[PDB]
Amino acid sequence: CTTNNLQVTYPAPVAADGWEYRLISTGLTAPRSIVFDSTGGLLVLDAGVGVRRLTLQDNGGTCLSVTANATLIADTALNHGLAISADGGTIYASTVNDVYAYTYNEQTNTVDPTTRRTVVTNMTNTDHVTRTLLLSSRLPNELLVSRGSAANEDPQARNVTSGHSQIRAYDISTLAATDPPFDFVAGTLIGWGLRDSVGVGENPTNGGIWSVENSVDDLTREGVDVHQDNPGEELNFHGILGNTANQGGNYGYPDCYALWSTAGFPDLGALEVGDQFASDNATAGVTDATCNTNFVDPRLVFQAHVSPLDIKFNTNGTTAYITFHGSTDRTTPVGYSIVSVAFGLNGQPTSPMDSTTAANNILTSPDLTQCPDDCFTPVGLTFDTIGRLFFSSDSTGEIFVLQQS
Ligand SMILES: *[C@@H]1O[C@H](CO)[C@@H](O)[C@H](O)[C@H]1NC(C)=O
Ligand SMILES: *[C@@H]1O[C@H](CO)[C@@H](O)[C@H](O)[C@H]1NC(C)=O
Ligand SMILES: [Ca+2]
Ligand SMILES: [Ca+2]
Repeated sequence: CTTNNLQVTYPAPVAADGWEYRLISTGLTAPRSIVFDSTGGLLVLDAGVGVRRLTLQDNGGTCLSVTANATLIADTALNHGLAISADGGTIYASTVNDVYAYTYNEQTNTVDPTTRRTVVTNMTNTDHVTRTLLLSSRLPNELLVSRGSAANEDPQARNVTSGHSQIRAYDISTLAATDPPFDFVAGTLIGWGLRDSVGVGENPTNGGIWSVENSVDDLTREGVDVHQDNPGEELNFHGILGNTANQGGNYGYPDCYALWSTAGFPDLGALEVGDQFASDNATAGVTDATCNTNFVDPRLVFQAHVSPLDIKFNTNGTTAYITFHGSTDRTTPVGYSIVSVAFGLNGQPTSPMDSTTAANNILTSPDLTQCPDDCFTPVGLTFDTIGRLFFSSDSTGEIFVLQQS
């Protein structure tokens, strides 16, 4: 079954009925985004090291072993994002300021450092420093890049030209060898008002673009501290690449936040779960009505502070898997899990926007009071060619495989 028998060092994750998993790699520095190359190797963005390639021996199901590891790219500035071209010959990886493209030699499984070129630049800011990369499947030359806020409440997120808290799309086919990288704000605007939407994914049913949001910390409502269960994390819809419908809007940060818990909420009015409301620190003139009329509400909301970091859809588009990295801004911890959300034939969640039960648990921490110290912190997801799910846990240095049994 496996060459080595890696065991977790904390109360082990609990698999929902029908699911099984196995720990397949340990001792990584800080694994973030992951993706398979064309030769069946697993590329890992190990933050603070670079891009590592894990050689896997596959005996079927969860019976996988790492037999070797190689550092393809050594660059301590790479901190999260990673993508590979459809043809398998170009690796993309980002620092806080730039998105780099490297030529990957699939024959030798090596990257010549001198082939590196910058494709997007000027992304640097403090606080939220990850630059998530997604290459479209439907439009394989379209690269999306996510960029969060410079503070918990960043005023410059009100200025679209600042580049803060937004998702941009770049046609990489239009980029000559001679010409320089795009400026971050030169890309197509997928959305702004997105505090730190680290997770971005493409639904194969119709090509819909989806993002998951890490919402504001230490929320007050009419001065009252309501942060324990507000605001909700969010699933945001950005329409479809190569069209403008439902795309480019302002998702509300930092003037509007989405409602998770209605109990004890000051001035609830006619607000429902999922509706956005004005922040106590909203710019002068913004009210709850402004949030309803001028800003884009989330398609779904999730328990406050779960901190989602990735969203990946299955081949069918019937299910999206999301990593909940775990709370730091709540008294009892929440998250520390992998959940699924069901999607219908029109490419939308089957749950309504006021659902509090749309996230279905797949892998959960047995005892949330032990998190984060004794729990996994899921970050990146990726599917192999046969539908098995692989995910990283950055805090624990692990890679796991997950499948139905
Ligand atoms: C990056 O930003 C600087 C300062 O605004 C700008 O002058 C420079 O041209 C930008 N780089 C690119 C390639 O746009
Ligand atoms: C609003 O700003 C105040 C003062 O900076 C802060 O204490 C409070 O947490 C903020 N409320 C939010 C983020 O909802
Ligand atoms: Ca948060
Ligand atoms: Ca929002």
